[PDB]
Amino acid sequence: PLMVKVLDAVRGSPAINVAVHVFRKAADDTWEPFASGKTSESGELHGLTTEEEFVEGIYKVEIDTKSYWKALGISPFHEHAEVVFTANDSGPRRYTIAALLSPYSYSTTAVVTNP
Amino acid sequence: PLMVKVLDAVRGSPAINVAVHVFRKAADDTWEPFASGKTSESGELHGLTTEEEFVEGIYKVEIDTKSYWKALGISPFHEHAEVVFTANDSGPRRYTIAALLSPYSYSTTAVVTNP
Amino acid sequence: PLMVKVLDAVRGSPAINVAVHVFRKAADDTWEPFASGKTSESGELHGLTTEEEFVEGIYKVEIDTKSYWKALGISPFHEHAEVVFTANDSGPRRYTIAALLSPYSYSTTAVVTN
Amino acid sequence: PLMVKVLDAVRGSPAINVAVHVFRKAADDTWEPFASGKTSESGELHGLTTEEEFVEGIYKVEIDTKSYWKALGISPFHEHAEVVFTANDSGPRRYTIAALLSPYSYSTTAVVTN
Ligand SMILES: Cc1cccc(C)c1C(=O)Nc1cc(Br)c(O)c(Br)c1
Ligand SMILES: Cc1cccc(C)c1C(=O)Nc1cc(Br)c(O)c(Br)c1
Repeated sequence: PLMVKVLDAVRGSPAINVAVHVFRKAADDTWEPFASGKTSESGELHGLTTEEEFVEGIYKVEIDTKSYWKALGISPFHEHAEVVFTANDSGPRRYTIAALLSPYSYSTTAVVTNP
Repeated sequence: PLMVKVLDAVRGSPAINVAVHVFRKAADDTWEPFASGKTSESGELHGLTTEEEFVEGIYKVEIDTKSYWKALGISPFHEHAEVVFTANDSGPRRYTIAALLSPYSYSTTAVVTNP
Repeated sequence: PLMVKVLDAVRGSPAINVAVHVFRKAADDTWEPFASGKTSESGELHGLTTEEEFVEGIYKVEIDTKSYWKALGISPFHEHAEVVFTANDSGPRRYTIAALLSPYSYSTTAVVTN
Repeated sequence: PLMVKVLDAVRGSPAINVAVHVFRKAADDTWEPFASGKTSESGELHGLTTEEEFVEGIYKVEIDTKSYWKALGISPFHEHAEVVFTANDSGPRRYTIAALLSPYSYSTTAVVTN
C-alpha cells in the first residue's frame, strides 16, 4: 500500500538507486524507523510494507536526494526531501509518493487510491 | 514509443479523461495532427503511435488542461499545457511525457529511454 | 500588468538573459506579436506592456529555454516553453508568469494579484 | 541572507499568513529554533535573520501548509512542508527558499545569489 517513485529532471530518466527511509511517529512523538529501500532501474520502490503493518499513523518518507546527487558526483542544495502525512485514518488506502529531482529543486506529489 | 501521464495535485489522483492532442511539424512549418487520445482511469494514455509512424521530427504534445478543469466545474488559468520537443533524432527512443496539474499551475517532465 | 520570471533549478539561480516573446491571439486564430524582451539579472522581465494595451484575450508567453541551456553547455529536451492563458478583467489586475527550468522538465505558475 | 516565499497553485496567489519556522542543526543533531514568522501579503517572509547570525550549517525551513489549507476549507495531504539544506559560505551569499503549494503536492527551489 505504499510505493515511492523518483525521477531525474536533469537526465530525463528514472532516478535509480535512491535511498528512501520511512518513519512513523511513535506514541512518544519520536520518529520510529518503519521501512527503507532503494529505487530500482524504473525509479520505483515497491514492497516497503504490508497492509497489516501499514496502520494508521503519521509517516515521514525521507528521500535521500543529497546521497543520490553526490553518488553522481554533483553538489546539490538539499539534504533530503521529506514527505510527511497522516495515512489510513479513514481506513486503508494505497499511496504513491512521487518526486522529481534537480540539484537545487524538487517537487513531490501524492496519489491516494481506495482499493 | 510515446506515453502521456497526467496527475491531479488538488485531488491527489490520476487526472482521468484528459484530452491529449499530438502534432508534428510539417515541411511547411505548420503543426500537422499526428495523434490524439484521452487519459484512462490510471491517468495514462497508451497507444498513441507506433515505432514505424513515430519518425524523427519536432512534436507538440498538447494537454487539454482547461477542458479538464472545466469538465470538473473549476475555472482554471491556462488554456492548455504544451510540451514541444525533437524526437528520435539519434534513432528511436521511448518517451513518457508526465504532467502534474493544479488550477493555476502545471509541471511537466520527460523520461526518455533507449530500448 | 504582466511580468515574467524565470528560474534555474540546476544552478539554483535566476535564469538570466532568457528571450521571452509574448503573443496575443487574433480574430483569425493566429498568434500576433505583442511584447518581448530578455530576463534581467534577477530572472525577471518587467515593462512588457501597459494596462491600456493589455486587454482581455488569450496570450502566449514563449520562453526560449533551448538557447538558455545550450549557452550553458547542456542539451535540453524542449524546443521552448509555452504558457498560454486568458487575461480576464473580472479577476485581479496584475499577472506574474513564473517558470522553473530543468533540462528535461519545467514548471510554471501564475500569481495574479490586485 | 535568507528569505522564504510561498505561493498557492490553486488560487494563483501568494500564500499569505503562512507560519514558517527555521531551525539550525545543533552539535547533538537536534533541531534548535532559529527564526520564525508569517508570510506577508506578497507571500514573502523577510527579516528572519542577519548575516552575522546566519553561519554555515544545516538549516530546516518548516512551512505550516496544513493550517494554510484548512483555513481555506481544504483538507490537505501533508502535515507540513520541510526544506532542509546546507548554508555554505563558498557559494553565493543570499538564499531565497521558494515553495509552491497544492493540496496533494509541493514544489520548492532555491535561488542563491550574490
Ligand atoms: C510531472 C511531475 C511534476 C511534479 C512532480 C512530479 C513527481 C512529477 C512526476 O514525475 N510524476 C510522475 C508520477 C508518476 Br506516479 C509517474 O509514473 C510518472 Br512517469 C511521473
Ligand atoms: C517554487 C516553484 C515551483 C514551481 C514553479 C515555480 C515557478 C516555482 C518558483 O520558483 N516560483 C517563484 C515565483 C516567484 Br513570483 C518568485 O519571486 C520566486 Br523567487 C519563485
